[PDB]
Amino acid sequence: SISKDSRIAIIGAGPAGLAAGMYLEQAGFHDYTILERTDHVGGKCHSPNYHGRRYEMGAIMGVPSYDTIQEIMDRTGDKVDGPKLRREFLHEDGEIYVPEKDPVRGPQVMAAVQKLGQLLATKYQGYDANGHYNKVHEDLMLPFDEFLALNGCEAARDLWINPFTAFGYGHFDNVPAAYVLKYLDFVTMMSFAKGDLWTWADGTQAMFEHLNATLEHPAERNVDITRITREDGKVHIHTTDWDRESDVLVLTVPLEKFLDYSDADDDEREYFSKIIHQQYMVDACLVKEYPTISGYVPDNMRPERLGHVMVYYHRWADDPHQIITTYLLRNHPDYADKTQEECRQMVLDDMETFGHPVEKIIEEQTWYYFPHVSSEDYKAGWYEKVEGMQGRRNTFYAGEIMSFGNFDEVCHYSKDLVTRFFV
Ligand SMILES: Cc1cc2nc3c(=O)[nH]c(=O)nc-3n(C[C@H](O)[C@H](O)[C@H](O)COP(=O)(O)OP(=O)(O)OC[C@H]3O[C@@H](n4cnc5c(N)ncnc54)[C@H](O)[C@@H]3O)c2cc1C
Ligand code: NA
Ligand code: NA
Repeated sequence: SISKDSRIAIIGAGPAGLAAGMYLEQAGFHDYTILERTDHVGGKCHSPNYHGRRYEMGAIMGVPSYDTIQEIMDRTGDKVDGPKLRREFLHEDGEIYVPEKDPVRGPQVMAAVQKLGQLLATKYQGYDANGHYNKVHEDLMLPFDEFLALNGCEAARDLWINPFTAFGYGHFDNVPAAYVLKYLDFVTMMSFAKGDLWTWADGTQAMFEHLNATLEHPAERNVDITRITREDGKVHIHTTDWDRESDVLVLTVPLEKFLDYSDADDDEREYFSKIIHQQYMVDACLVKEYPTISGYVPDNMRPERLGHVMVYYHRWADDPHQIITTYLLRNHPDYADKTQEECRQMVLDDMETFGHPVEKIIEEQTWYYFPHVSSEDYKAGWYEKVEGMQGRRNTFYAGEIMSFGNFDEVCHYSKDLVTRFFV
């Protein structure tokens, strides 16, 4: 419903921004500009170099159901060519164990997982749609454990938790079911269970670097946007080097932060102020005693264990002097934030306990991760409001908050945005 001569400003050159550009271009919208704050593209798909190979400070993997990412690879020529993923399970004291062989718990999990699968296919059909503009069943608005409890499927959490909480998405005691099941829909959960997982030799960042290259208008980098105002039916953007006018604004950046440099209206302030995010910290480590496999720590995914390492990534199996990244969470609604100080010490103390002591941390990042809203705010209609606001003063809303904090979900949402409002 937008004219092709519309000047479109895309904020953010992560997967969501780059995809917005790709799919606008492909629909015949050629006057777009992507504005990126940093000197690089890919956002949280971030793959730096060390000793001739790239490691992952962010996203690592996908599943075969990453249809939109497949479309992106078709465009760039990239292939799923990374090292195969495999894992073991550790207790908080470093003891290796196999949860699948628990005689009492094992059959409980498998019963719940099967019952849930059947409920998802029928009672909750539609749960798995990208975005939240299609209003989900009320049960899905509850925290994941409450959702499970209502259906007698509590034991399902043992399977679902490992690719969720450890991957920094937070805890089932509070994170609403709708987020969990849009990412870990039954097919995706199964793909994780089987280990049918994509990785990239040159990192997840590589294909978005290449996507950028294939664009008619690659991202403008190092753009320090100080002001956006939206009067007279136009979008005026002010940076450090220039101020310029566009017709349409497309946001793939943190929307609560956008409040601080925009003429945000009453609804934007009110609703974007409700956004909560995860403080997810990655440390890239040189280790003595190199693992021979990646490790998960369900024990350390309990809220009572916030700040502890929940998982570590074994990437290059052939070189014991390569990077092993560790993952912990710094926040939870029921607790005060953990300091970077105390969490870094837990990285040292946890890895030594696991038998993989750290010689060096060469890089650390706490990421702005998984923007979402509370079960109450979800129930109160958050996305009915925000999706209802779409196109208001030529501003459109996208990125992680409108879908989910994964790179297929955001790209798929960007694709559909063009379908929903532009064509
Ligand atoms: C440790 C880790 C593990 C992950 N694991 C997976 C996984 O297994 N599978 C998966 O699918 N995803 C995974 N992800 C999530 C995935 O990387 C993100 O969901 C994805 O990058 C989202 O893309 P986005 O563009 O929507 O936001 P982002 O990736 O955060 O990119 C946003 C962009 O906007 C820019 N920006 C922000 N503010 C401004 C400003 N005001 N002005 C201009 N530009 C701005 C940023 O610099 C950035 O480039 C992981 C991420 C991390 C950190
Ligand atoms: Na299992
Ligand atoms: Na999905």
